[PDB]
Amino acid sequence: MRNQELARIFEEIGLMSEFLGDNPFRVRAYHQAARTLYDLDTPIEEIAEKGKEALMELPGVGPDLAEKILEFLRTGKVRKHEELSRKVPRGVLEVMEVPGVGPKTARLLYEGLGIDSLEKLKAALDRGDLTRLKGFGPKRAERIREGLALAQAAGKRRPLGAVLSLARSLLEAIRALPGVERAELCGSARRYKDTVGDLDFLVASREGERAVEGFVRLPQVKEVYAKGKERATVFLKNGLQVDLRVVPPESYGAGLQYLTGSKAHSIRLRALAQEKGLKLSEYGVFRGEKRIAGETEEEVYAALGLPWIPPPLREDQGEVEAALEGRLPKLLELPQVKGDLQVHSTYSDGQNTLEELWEAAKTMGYRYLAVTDHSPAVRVAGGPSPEEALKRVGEIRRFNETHGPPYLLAGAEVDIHPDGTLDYPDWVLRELDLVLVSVHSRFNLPKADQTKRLLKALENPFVHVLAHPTARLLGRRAPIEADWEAVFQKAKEKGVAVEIDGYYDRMDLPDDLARMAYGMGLWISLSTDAHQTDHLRFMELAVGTAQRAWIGPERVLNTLDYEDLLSWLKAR
DNA sequence: GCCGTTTTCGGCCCGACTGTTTTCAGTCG
Ligand SMILES: Nc1nc2c(ncn2[C@H]2CC[C@@H](COP(=O)(O)OP(=O)(O)OP(=O)(O)O)O2)c(=O)[nH]1
Ligand SMILES: [Mg+2]
Ligand SMILES: [Mg+2]
Ligand SMILES: [Zn+2]
Repeated sequence: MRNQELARIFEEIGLMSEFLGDNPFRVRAYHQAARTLYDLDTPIEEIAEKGKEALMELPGVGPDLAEKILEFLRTGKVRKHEELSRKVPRGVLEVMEVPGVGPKTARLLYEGLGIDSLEKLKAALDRGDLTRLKGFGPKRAERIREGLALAQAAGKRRPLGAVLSLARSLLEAIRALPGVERAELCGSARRYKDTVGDLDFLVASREGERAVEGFVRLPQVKEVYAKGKERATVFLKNGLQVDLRVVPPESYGAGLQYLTGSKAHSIRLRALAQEKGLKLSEYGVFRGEKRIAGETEEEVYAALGLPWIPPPLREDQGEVEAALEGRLPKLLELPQVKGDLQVHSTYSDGQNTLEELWEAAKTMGYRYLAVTDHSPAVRVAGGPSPEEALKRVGEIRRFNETHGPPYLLAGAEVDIHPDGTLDYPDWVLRELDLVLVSVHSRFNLPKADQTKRLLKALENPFVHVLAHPTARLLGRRAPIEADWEAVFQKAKEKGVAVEIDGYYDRMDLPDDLARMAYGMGLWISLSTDAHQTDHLRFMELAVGTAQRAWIGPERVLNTLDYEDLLSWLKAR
């Protein structure tokens, strides 16, 4: 991938232009193209390999954001970006990333106190300079200090799974606040986006001041950036930004739509409303002053001539077009999943025994659970050897016969060597119920080699699932360089399923690689990669990722019952 | 700079919070 650089490059063209006072809509052309490319997990040049007049087609991208890309790879750099660089100091971009700052304030600060970096800004307030500026007051200076200090505690975006459980605690607390008729977790959290920038809570209330004052009073709250009658922005005792939005109960449905987004999806709907002479806000759909919809989401979407769109689809990735023409995808649902196909145990890196896993699986209402432990490669040991994997399969057999349902499947997560060979001999793989293969080494391999390595792993006829394929770690490590079309092509042809690993720091396949695979007709496997019984609660996230990728119950191994899973497995 | 089951040109989402703004601009979701 190289989206991460080019996402920053347009983001910079937009910001430098925004500083120079450019056409705001041209500015927004870049900002959007920045957001979609960074969110794009399928490598861009793999899509750009066919660009040309078909680059005029991509997503949120037109002809002008193409000849610049024609230029980009032809010459390594876009003149527009370089032209803007000469007019706008590199450090002013950093200053206007500070929440509350923006173009006009960054410019005033530059021409006023010559501030052109965070380091300089930091010095300016500590010294107390901005409280002297002509127009920039002492109150407006405290505003900057807030935003400057509050940008730091909230470091990176956080994986959804890292904050999920906390989010539900806060939700249950907000539902118990006086004045709160009804509350819900919206924003990116509700769309199951693999990472979040904050947590966005909507509240139905008729005494909104009470609820906001009640919300900020929660013990996890550390600071308050902004606080009004209807909304508040706060940061927790751990850095995580949390926003509250209050709306009257009559507009609850329009409030859910508003706070759930995405921005881009929301803008499609409002733009649509304009075509039909209507207005869409948080308060409802309106024809003139007459509110035609608001109480619920269903009827709000109906007001725009649309069926209800599930939150995970709301990324303006074709869900609106598919809603107009009445062909929304049928989506997987959590109760349809009848087991977890990658959990670990005390046999290797897990914290749990078979009894502990079985008990956890039964409690959740699972039909089965695959106990897949690491191959020797994880440590490179010689005893634990391949010999005693048979006794492990034997021990799990007797466990099933004595306990009954749910059933433990004897599995294994087998390392893929740098050449594509597997960490376990074939006779060991032959007698395993579930065989997962995955990469835990040599990530910097060139695209072509990493493809060959993966392809040879798929030629092994005992392989059932290709586990967390990209090998990424959210915040720690990028995806491996690989031609994923060829890899999914091969896996399909060999009947191997691709894994959506719901473990909080993996979330791999990502939504849009998952949507690609499933679109090609591949089978899918869902797991949590659990090392403690807590982790089994991540199935929700793999499902949500499945949902984001327009994936239904068809060709998903977890929706099969115990018997049908074994058939599928026993028939290689 | 994108973009068209009412458009290939003329628009481009809508409203809350903050500050020194006496009538609204800046920045944000
Ligand atoms: N109409 C409209 N809605 C917006 C705009 N910006 C944000 N929203 C809505 C959509 C989602 C909701 C929360 O905004 P966030 O900034 O939290 O974005 P998010 O979608 O939750 O993602 P993130 O994980 O980055 O927070 O507010 C906008 O410019 N216009
Ligand atoms: Mg959010
Ligand atoms: Mg937010
Ligand atoms: Zn693994």
